[PDB]
Amino acid sequence: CPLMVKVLDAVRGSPAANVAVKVFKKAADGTWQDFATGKTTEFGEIHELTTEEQFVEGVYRVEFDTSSYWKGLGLSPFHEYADVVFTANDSGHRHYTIAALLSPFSYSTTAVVS
Amino acid sequence: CPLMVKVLDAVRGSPAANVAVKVFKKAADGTWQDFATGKTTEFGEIHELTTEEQFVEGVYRVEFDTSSYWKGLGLSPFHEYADVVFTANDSGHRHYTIAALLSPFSYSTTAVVS
Repeated sequence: CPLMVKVLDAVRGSPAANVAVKVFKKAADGTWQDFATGKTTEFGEIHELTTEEQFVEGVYRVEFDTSSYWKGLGLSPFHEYADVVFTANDSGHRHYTIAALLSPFSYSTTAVVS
Repeated sequence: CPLMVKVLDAVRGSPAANVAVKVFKKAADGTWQDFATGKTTEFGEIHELTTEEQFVEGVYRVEFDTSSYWKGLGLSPFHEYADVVFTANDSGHRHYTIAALLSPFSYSTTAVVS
């Protein structure tokens, strides 16, 4: 797919499964329209988030909603999560991989553009 | 102050100066109301963002943002900006320090609560 995610759990040392990922597109109204959405598989990946034809030039926001991801461990009482906002295909057509690393208090998102 | 920022430049290896920081508070309407704002100093810090009395129990969203911050090294542009959304004081009162580490394609944000 043009837009892929790869989430890692730093506390368990393994891909993060079931972490909800939400994507948005900034409409010309300066407003964030809902775009895609899924939940990581046992490999911290989401398959078929969007299509090459659906993912067009635009500002996107990838939110790693982890509010309760560490609920069973009794770890993050401050309910942390993060966003990444990049400009997708302001020069041809490409592929993006938003690689994230999760910890109760720290978030790490790297975009591998290719 | 109750809410402090500490921005580091991973490509230059020094505190990040002049990176815009925008804070938001989630109103009961589920909407983000502008809260505070500034630009990091030569120490990657913002002084007197908000006051102990102004920073109340609520959901905040800190957004770091840059403007051709890497222009000078001759690297590649990639409009990327990140957000952190934590829930403040859901018991008592505290001091938060949102430490961020910038790179052209990667963002690390760590919240030190104390």
